[PDB]
Amino acid sequence: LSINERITKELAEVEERERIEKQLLLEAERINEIDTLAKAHLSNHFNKEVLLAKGYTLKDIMQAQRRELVRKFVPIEQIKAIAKVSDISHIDGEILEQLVSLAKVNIKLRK
Amino acid sequence: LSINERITKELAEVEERERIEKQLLLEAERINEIDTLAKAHLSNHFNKEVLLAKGYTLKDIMQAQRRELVRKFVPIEQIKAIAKVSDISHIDGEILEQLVSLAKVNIKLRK
Amino acid sequence: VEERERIEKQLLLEAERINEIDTLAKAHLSNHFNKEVLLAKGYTLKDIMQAQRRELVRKFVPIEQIKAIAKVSDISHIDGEILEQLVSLAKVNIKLR
Amino acid sequence: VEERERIEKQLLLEAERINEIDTLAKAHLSNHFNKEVLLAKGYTLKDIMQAQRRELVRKFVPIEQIKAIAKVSDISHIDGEILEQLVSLAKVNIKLR
Repeated sequence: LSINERITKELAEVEERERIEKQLLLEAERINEIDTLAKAHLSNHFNKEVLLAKGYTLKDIMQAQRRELVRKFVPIEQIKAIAKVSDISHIDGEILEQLVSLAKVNIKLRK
Repeated sequence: LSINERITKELAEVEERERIEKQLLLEAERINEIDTLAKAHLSNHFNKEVLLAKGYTLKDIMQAQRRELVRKFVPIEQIKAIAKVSDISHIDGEILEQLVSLAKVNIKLRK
Repeated sequence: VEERERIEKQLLLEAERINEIDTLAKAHLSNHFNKEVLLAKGYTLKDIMQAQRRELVRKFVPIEQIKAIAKVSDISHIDGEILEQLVSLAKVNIKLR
Repeated sequence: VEERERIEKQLLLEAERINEIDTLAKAHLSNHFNKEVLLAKGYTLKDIMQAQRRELVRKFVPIEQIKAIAKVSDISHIDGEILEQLVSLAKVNIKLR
């Protein structure tokens, strides 16, 4: 193959590694945000240490903290406007992200 | 074989060697120009050191530098006009020489 | 007769090209290079068209591109595919103008 | 025709080598050994290149390397693979310089 094939391959590999690095930074920021939210707005019983002792995955801890934050801040008048039902006992993901963004807005306006 | 045949054969041989010498000097100037262009207008990522280490022909290195310079300087409309196509990955040659001449004109007017 | 039909197709193509060149040249260059006055001065149709094309190049395409892409500063004898490239570059220049 | 293609490839290779030698020699040795003035003095291209290589050796490669590696103090008649070794050592010397 001519060198232009690597003129795109060499750049593609570097860009892929850069995107992976950016993803790692994003995950680190997400962990930091979850830690800050759990420390500031949620009880000590929902700490990562005690949850891990009870034996829950890190992603499970993050989604549980997010769910508790949503129930605490976002009222049902928005939970049933986004998730369309009040409780989110088994619900997490994109609606959970929208709801935690709404909860961040809620705490910002509460302060 | 007469004396005049000897003269014309000797003169033809001498002129052929002189033309080969001029071709060597022309390729010399081409390599020098590509080195200067790569150092001045393109990133160190596309250096002859790494590109030679990648097991690619020097002519391929030259044309890769030329294509990158054309994309950097020559506008896409000018590429689509002169080269009749947007993609430059298969336009190495005399059309590429015209494109890099246009790129040299572009950088001269840019300065 | 389809040979003559295709000949007429090519005739239409070159006539449309000539018409477009004349229409843009009248509004861009001058009235001195009008087809009627050039014919009165005694130039064939192809000579008129190539002269108008060269004037279009001299108006839009810059001299550096003339002496680099076309390899000669004088467009007086460069006619051909190089002239086609020059008029294409002139079209790009007037488009961006 | 691929035989002539490979001949042209070798021509390109030696031309690039001549390029590199001349460019470094101009900035390292002197302007007196420029290709134009040497040609005016009447030296063939290969003679010019080998003389420039020998001057590069005499500038970078020290005399002890000359008299032991090349087995002779004088680089006047050592040309060949030994001259290639000497110029590679000279390139190493200028790299470390």
